Amino acid sequence: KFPRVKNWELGSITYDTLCAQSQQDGPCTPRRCLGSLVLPRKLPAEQLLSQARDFINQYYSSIKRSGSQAHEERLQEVEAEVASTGTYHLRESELVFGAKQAWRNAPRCVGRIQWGKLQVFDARDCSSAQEMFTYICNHIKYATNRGNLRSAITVFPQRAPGRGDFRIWNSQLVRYAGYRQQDGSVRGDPANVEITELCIQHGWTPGNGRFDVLPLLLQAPDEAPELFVLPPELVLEVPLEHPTLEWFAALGLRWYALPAVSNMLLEIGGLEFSAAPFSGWYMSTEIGTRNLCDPHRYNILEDVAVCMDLDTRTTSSLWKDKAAVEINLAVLHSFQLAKVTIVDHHAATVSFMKHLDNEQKARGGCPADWAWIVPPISGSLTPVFHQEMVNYILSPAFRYQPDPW
Amino acid sequence: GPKFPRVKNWELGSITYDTLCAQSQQDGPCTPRRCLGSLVLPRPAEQLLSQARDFINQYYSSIKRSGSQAHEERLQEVEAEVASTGTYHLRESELVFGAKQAWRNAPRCVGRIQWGKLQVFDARDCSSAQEMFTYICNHIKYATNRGNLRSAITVFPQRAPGRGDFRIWNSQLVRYAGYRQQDGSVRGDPANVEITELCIQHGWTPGNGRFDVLPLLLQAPDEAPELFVLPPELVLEVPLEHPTLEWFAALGLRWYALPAVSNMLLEIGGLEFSAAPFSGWYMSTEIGTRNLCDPHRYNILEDVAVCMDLDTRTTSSLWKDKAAVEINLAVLHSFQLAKVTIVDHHAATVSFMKHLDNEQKARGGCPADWAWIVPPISGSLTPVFHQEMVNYILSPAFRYQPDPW
Ligand code: HEM
Ligand code: HEM
Ligand SMILES: Cc1cc(N)nc(CCc2cc(C#N)cc(CCc3cc(C)cc(N)n3)c2)c1
Ligand SMILES: Cc1cc(N)nc(CCc2cc(C#N)cc(CCc3cc(C)cc(N)n3)c2)c1
Ligand SMILES: C[C@H](O)[C@H](O)[C@H]1CNc2nc(N)[nH]c(=O)c2N1
Ligand SMILES: C[C@H](O)[C@H](O)[C@H]1CNc2nc(N)[nH]c(=O)c2N1
Ligand SMILES: [Zn+2]
Repeated sequence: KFPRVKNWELGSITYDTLCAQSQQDGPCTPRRCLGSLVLPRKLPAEQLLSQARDFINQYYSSIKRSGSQAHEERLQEVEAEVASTGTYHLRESELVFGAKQAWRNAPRCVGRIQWGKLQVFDARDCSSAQEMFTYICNHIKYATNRGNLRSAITVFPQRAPGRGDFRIWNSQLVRYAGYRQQDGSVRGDPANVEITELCIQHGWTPGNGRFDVLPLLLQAPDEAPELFVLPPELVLEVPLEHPTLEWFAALGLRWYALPAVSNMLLEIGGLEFSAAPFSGWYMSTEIGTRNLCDPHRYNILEDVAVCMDLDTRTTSSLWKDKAAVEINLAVLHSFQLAKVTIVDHHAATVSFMKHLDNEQKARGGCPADWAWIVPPISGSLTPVFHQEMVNYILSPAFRYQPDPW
Repeated sequence: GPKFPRVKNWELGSITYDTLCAQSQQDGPCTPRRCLGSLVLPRPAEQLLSQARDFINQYYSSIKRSGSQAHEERLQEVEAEVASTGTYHLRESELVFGAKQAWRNAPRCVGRIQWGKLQVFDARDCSSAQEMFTYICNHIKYATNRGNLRSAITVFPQRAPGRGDFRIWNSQLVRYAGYRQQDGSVRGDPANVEITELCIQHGWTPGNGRFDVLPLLLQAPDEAPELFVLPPELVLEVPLEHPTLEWFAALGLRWYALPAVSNMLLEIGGLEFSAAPFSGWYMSTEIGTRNLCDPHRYNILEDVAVCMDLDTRTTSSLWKDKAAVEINLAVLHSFQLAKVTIVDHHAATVSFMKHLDNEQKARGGCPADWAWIVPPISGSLTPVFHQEMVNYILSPAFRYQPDPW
């Protein structure tokens, strides 16, 4: 039942007992493992009531008050509310606890050592796209903090039986436009072609740069989404230069400070928050490796290799591997110079190892998706490569949800 | 959609469905409730007949004679043989097919584009440990072929009803000694401390270098294992140097040419071949990244970085990343110089994508273990990182088996 989990570098073993608490099926079966798939194929009062209770039980236990008067009364409130209305509402403190727990539970997140330090903005009294914009701006300002980045989440109104969802259409709060050219290519970020086109269509005046910050498309229930331009002074950006390579700065490369996911659903106690954007700070491989070097992203390896005068003719010269290292170094150097928070993949994975150990003591296990935890360069050079990991779904949870269009 | 796993490549945006996984008869370690794909080792006449019938059906399909008199007579011959004796025997071309099929089925091997090109040495007549030695030496000579390496496998007699197994105690045909020092460190390869100490226990006179080739501990049915030293002239080795860093040759690093796994079980139609070593050629990251840079192996990252004058006191200089690239380049360069076959991780993973496409057409899928297929440096720089993979067990197969001691 309970899996033995081994670290191969140190030869140590733990047993994951926490997985017995999963109530939600992942994609694998005994016949075949599907653990490497990015998305699940997937994309009543009795059932809401029991997730509700389980979460309230979670919360009172967290404040050591299991079984107290306050606990029993709270379970009664929840039961009374569901029975009469088919739904219920969380108290602010309960929400706060749920958001941290959803982060704690996120198997794909290597930054979870930070999970206890999360500023939570209650935006549940939001009634318009306009109000959503104000809240999003205050989040960005708080989170950014002149480069001294602070983790945060802002929670818009939950989904309801009657009506359309509150949604942020953009996948992140800051995204660069991707412009489909005649010549079939893309100018800017190819990942954001579809969102750039939705923006233009809803009336945005596009640019023609490689790094034009997109406007937000915000949707109040059952209304057309609305367009809002982020004030340039709120979007902190970092020009990329290299400590020793003078020509690198010439490339004109840059990236934003704030990684803020905005298309994911936050589930707490059976309740669903379809708009609940959250941010921390970047690990440098996200920018240096994936965003700049993925062949379907900015795909800049070749340009850099040529600048370094490397032998591009053959894979055996490891030109790809050499240019990648310098691009990652440029990202770290630049963020450090500009006094904006960043973590390298060695420091991050070492702290994830400490987190694994903390969670083993605290909860008897830690859900983790090895393919997402291990960095996209220098995998086996980090300690997580050598760590077996068990993957499963615990609730509170961040989930993927359909695109609104 | 089809009710088979949908599989996506996130670089090209292309989709396939794995229908091959339907043929899987053995459960792996995952369940709906938790994924265990990252674990290295996760965990009767009627049963034999049924595996035998299935393998014979595979054989006759492969020669396009499924349904024929020859097919049903072979079936008849197999069940008669199990009826009277409890076991059965494969024809020669049946063994050749099954050996190739087991390589083809190996989810952890990125080298599978070559699967059709395997020299199968039949050693099912072997009857002593001395003869095992002769066969093994012939394998190495043929496979090594003065540096122009050729894939091969040698098959020794299968497990018999209450008769002892043929076993090769060593994990590979070529391994360096690991000597546990009286200060607690290890000289040589720490992976091989146990087998080194079994070797000495059985009367081997040990050396004291970092790169002493171990002797072979060969076990014939019901006999204690016997010890055989490989004649040095049969063990091709490559001294490591760097194309531009002149001091790298002074490190006195080296590696052997021939990777030959010798502790795996080859299972075909229920029959179990406990000694059946097989060899290919190396992918460079196995040597330059894992074998040399793993903390629990040669661990040379720090030494190399010091020679390169890197800042080894801060993670954010990427000192580990820069040293690893250079050690990897040195492995490729030294092998090329010495005319000994090797393949870099770019060329290997590209060829594996081609293999994925061939197998989609030929069998409707390909079992693949993402954590093992993705190379341990430059992960997302290779096309396999962006390819979803389905993992399941098909037979014939190579399986792990308990250590003989
Ligand atoms: C504090 C600094 C943080 C760091 C360095 C960090 C690090 C990372 C990294 C490297 C990834 C993989 C991302 C990718 O490949 O695109 C990730 C994923 C993720 N993180 Fe974090 N994280 C941080 C904070 C947070 C916070 C505050 C939350 C939510 C409260 C969070 C929840 C998640 C989730 C749900 C994923 C999976 C995203 C997806 O499926 O697309 N993380 N994290
Ligand atoms: C032709 C050149 C070949 C290349 C480049 C190659 C490449 C590799 C690599 C890089 C691995 C992972 C090794 C590790 O991380 O320790 C591997 C594993 C494996 N390969 Fe190959 N391979 C080749 C030929 C073969 C052959 C000839 C066979 C058997 C007939 C084979 C069967 C296997 C098996 C069973 C594994 C998994 C072994 C384990 O779990 O330890 N491969 N291969
Ligand atoms: C808080 C935080 C901090 C930090 N340092 N990094 C992150 C991860 C960022 C991330 C952004 C996007 C986007 N857009 C997609 C991903 C995953 C890729 C993806 C791709 C697709 C197609 C859908 C989907 N839901 N996700 C990750 C978050
Ligand atoms: C034919 C061929 C070609 C090629 N390029 N590479 C290989 C496989 C390499 C490999 C070797 C060993 C060993 N010894 C162990 C492994 C597995 C790692 C391992 C390590 C330990 C300690 C235990 C265990 N069960 N498994 C892999 C084969
Ligand atoms: C197909 C494969 O699962 C996919 O490329 C994953 C691999 N690992 C990852 N890991 C992280 N952190 N982020 C990613 O986007 C991915 N992509
Ligand atoms: C814990 C993890 O499964 C383990 O370190 C795996 C990861 N991927 C690997 N991939 C290959 N090719 N070889 C290995 O030994 C490993 N080790
Ligand atoms: Zn799985």
